[PDB]
Amino acid sequence: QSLFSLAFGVGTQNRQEAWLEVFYALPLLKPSSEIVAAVAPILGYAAGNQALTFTSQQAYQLADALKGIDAAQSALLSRLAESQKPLVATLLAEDAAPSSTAEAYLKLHLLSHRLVKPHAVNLSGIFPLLPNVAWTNIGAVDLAELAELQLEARLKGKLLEVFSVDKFPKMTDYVVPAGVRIADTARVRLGAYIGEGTTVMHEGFVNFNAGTEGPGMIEGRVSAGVFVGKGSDLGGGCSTMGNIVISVGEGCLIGANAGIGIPLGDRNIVEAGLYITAGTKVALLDENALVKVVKARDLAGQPDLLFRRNSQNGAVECKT
Amino acid sequence: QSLFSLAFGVGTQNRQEAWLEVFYALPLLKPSSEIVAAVAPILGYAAGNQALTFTSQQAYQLADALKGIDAAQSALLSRLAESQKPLVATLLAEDAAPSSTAEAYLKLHLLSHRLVKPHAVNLSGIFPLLPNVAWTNIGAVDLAELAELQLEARLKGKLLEVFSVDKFPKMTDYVVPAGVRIADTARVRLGAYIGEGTTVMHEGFVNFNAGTEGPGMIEGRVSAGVFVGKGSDLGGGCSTMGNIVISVGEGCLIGANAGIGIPLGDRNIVEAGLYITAGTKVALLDENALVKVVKARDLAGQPDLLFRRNSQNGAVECKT
Amino acid sequence: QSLFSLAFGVGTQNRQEAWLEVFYALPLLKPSSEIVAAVAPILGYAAGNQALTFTSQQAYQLADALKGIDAAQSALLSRLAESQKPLVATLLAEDAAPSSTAEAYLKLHLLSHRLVKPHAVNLSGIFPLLPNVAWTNIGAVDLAELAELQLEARLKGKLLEVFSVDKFPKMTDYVVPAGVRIADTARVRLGAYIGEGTTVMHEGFVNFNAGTEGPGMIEGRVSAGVFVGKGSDLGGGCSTMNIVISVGEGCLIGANAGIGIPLGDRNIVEAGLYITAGTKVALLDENALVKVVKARDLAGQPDLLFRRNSQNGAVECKT
Repeated sequence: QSLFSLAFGVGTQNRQEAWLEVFYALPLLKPSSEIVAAVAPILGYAAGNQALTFTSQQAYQLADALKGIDAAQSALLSRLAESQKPLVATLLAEDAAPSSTAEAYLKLHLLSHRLVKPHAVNLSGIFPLLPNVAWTNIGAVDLAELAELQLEARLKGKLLEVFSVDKFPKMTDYVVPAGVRIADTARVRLGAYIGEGTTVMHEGFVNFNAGTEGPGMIEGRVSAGVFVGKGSDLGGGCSTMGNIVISVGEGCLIGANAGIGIPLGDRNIVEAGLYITAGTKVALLDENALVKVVKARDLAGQPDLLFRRNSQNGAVECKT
Repeated sequence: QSLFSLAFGVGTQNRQEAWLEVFYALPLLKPSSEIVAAVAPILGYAAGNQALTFTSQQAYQLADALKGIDAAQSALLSRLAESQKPLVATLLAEDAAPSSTAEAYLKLHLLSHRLVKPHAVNLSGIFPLLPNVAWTNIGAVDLAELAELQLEARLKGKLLEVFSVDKFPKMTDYVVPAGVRIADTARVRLGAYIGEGTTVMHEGFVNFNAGTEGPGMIEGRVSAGVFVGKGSDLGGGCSTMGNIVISVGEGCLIGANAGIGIPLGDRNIVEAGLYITAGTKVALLDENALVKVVKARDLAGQPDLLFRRNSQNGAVECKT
Repeated sequence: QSLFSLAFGVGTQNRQEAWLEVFYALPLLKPSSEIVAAVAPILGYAAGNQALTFTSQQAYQLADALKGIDAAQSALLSRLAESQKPLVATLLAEDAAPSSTAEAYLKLHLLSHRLVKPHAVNLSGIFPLLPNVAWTNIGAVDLAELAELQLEARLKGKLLEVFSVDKFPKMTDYVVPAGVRIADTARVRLGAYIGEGTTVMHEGFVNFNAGTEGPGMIEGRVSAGVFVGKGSDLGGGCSTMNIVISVGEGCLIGANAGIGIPLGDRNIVEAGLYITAGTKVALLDENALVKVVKARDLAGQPDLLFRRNSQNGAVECKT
C-alpha cells in the first residue's frame, strides 16, 4: 500500500541492545511506491509498521537499488554503509500509535523537519518508548553505564559533559530547519515545529508536538500540543497550558510572564503579568463601558480581544 | 574515631597548585573504622578534617589495602592510580565549617549523591573555598589562564567552549542520581538533592543545599536551603525564598510564576501569579465566607491551605 | 587622524568566502599612533573603516613591526602567524554605523572587553552584518553546510552538538571579563557589558549593548540598551523593557517584576508587580494617600518603594 512514512536511520544502542535514539538525516512522508518496492525485499519488509535493523552490506545494496530511483536517498545509504553505529530502516504503513523507539524518533523527526504539523500524527504511548537517557558530548549514553564513563574521562583530564538527562533530546542535534533562530537550543525539544521566520529567544521554550506557524518571536513557553499562529509574539517568561486543544491564533501578542490557559483567537493582545484560566472572571468592555462579567472560557476563539488588568482595582478586563 | 566522611577524589589544579575542583566517584558517609584504619597510615592521617594529596604509588597501595574490605573502593583506587590528574584523600573527623576546596567539594557530593539531605551538613563559609572557575568542554580552567587557551583553540579552527563561569559546577558533570530527569542540567548545581521520582523541567532550577524528596515536577526555582516534600509540583517560573527555614511540604501545588516567601505545610495549593511574603495580608475564608485579615506568616506551615487572588477586586485569600 | 579602534582577528569563513565570525583576543581602543604607524603600510591601510583580510606572511611582518613597540600585540601576531584560519585586521578611523561583519564583531568585543560602555558605541545596522550561524562544539558552522557535518559526526559515533542558532554568539566563547560570575553563559550575548562584581545567575539574561555597572546580582532579564547601576540586584525572572529604560544604583527588583520605566536610585520593586508608563499608582507619603498618577511621572525618582496592596490590588508607591 501507500506507506505513511519511511526513513533510514543511524542510532545508538546500549550494551543490552536497547535503542536509545535514532538519527534520521532524510525522513520521508508518503514515500513513492517506487522507493518502497526497490527497498522492501532487501530489508525483509512485508507489511505494517516495522523498525528493521540492517547491516552495512544491506546499506550498499539499498544504495544501489535506489541509484536511478532516488539519488538523495541513495547518497545517504552510501554514507550509512560506512557507519560505525547501528542502522535501522523504519517503514510505516500507517500513522498509528508508535510501537518502537525508532518509530517514536521518526515521528518526532517528521514534526521537526516540518513535514507534518502538530496534531497531524498519532503519538499516543510515546512516553514509554523514549528511554530516559543521559545526553552528553560524545552522544546518548545509558544511565546504567554513565558513572563508569564519567570516571574514565576524569582519569584522562577530560570531561564527559552531561547536558541533559531526559526522554527527549534537543531538536537541533538532529535537525535545524531553514529560516529559524533558536538562541539556546536546550529549550527546543525534538518533535517541536519551528515555523519559517520564528526566533526562539533564550527564555523561549517549545515542547514536542507543538510550535509555530512562523514568523514570530517566541520568548515564552509553548507546551505539548500548543500551536501558535503566524505573526504572533510571545513575551519573555509567558506560558501556555500543558481538555480542549489550546492554541494561539494569528497576529496575537502575549506580554512577559503572562499565562494563557484557553485558546486565543486571531489578533488578540494580552497584558504582561496577567493570568487567564478557563474559570477566570473577566469584565467584558465595549467601544470602555461595561457589558457583563463572563468566564474566559466563553471568549475562547474570539478575535481582536485585549486582556488587561485594571491597575486601580485589580479587575481583569476584556476590551473588544 | 567514627569519621563523618571520607572520599578518594581525582581533581584539577591550576599552575600554582591551587585546587579548582575534585571529582569523587564513591564518597562515603560514616565510613567503617575498618576502611579508615586500613587507609590512615598510608596517607599520614592522624586526626581532624584533612585533604591529603596522594601519589600514584599510594593509590596502588591503598587499593591493595582495601582488597577484601571494600572491593568497590578498591576497584576505584586502582583506576585512580592510572590517572593523568592529581589525587586527594579527604578524611573528615567531623561535619564542620569547611576549611579546604576538596572538603567543600566532598560535602556538595554528599548532597548530590543523596547520602545526606539539605541542612544535614555544615556548609558555612563555603563560598570563599570554592574558586570562581571557567567550566569548559576540556574541564575546569583557571580564569587567569583562560584567555590563552581560548585564543589557541581558535588558531586550530576549534573552540574552547565556556558554558559556566562560577563557584558551583553543574551536578550532572559529577553525578546523575538514580530515577531522575533533568531537562537542562545547567540549572541544577552540584550540591542539589534530586529525589527519586523528580522531573526538573527546563525552567526548573535547583541551587545547592536544596531540592526534592521526590517524586515531583519542578518547573520553578528551588532556592538554596529550600527543601520540597514528596508529590509536590512547582509550576513554570515560580519561586521560593533563598530568617525562618523556607520549605514546601508534601503533596503541594504551586502555580506558575507564583512566589512563596513562607514555609508551606502539607497539601497546600498556591494560585498561579500570587506572591505571598511573610507580611502579606490575607483574607482567611471558611467552608467561602469571610473570617478575618491575618498576615501570611501566621498561616505558615498550616496543612490544606488554598492561596488565591480575587479576579474581581484583587484581594488575596486563603480557603481552608 | 586618531583611530577609534584596531584589532587583529582570527575568524571563520564558509565556502562563498563569507565571514561568519571573528575572534579578537586583544582589541585596542584608541590605539597609539605608533602602533598604527607601523602596521598600516604592511596591510595597505590608507584611511576610513576597513576590515583588511591579511596573510600568514604579514603576521610575521606585523609581529616584527611591533617588536619594540607593543609586546602584547607582537606576541599576539606571532601566534596568528601560525593560524589555520583566515586572519582579519580591523582598523577603524571613527565610531560610525558598522559596514562589515568583521567590524560588527569588533564593536561587540569593545563592549564585552569593557573597553566601552553600552550606548557609547555605534551599532546602527549591525543586525544584517551578523550572519545566522549554528554555534557548535567544533565552531561556527554555515547553516547550508550543517546537515552534512551532523550526519558525518553520527557515522563515527560522535555528536556535532548545536548549542545555539543565532546571529550572536555567547560572550564567554570570546571573553570572560575579570571579577564576573555567569552561571549559564548561554544567557549572555557577545556585546554584553558585565561590570566587575556582577553575578549573573541561571535565570539572568543580558543582551548585547546592555549590562551592569557592577557590583550586582542579576537573576532577571536585561534587554538591549538597558544598563544597571552599581549595587542593584534583579530578582528571578524579572524583566526590563521610547525613553531608554535604565535601572539606577542600589535598586531592588523582586522576582518576576516588570519595569517598563526608568528606575531612579535606591528604588525597590515588589515581586510580581508589573509597572509600565501607563500604570496608575496610588502615591503614598511618609502611609496616607496623596494622589493617583501614572508611573511615567515617577520615572527616575530616587528612593521609591513600589508594591501591590494585597487587600484591594492597587499598585502603591511609598515615598
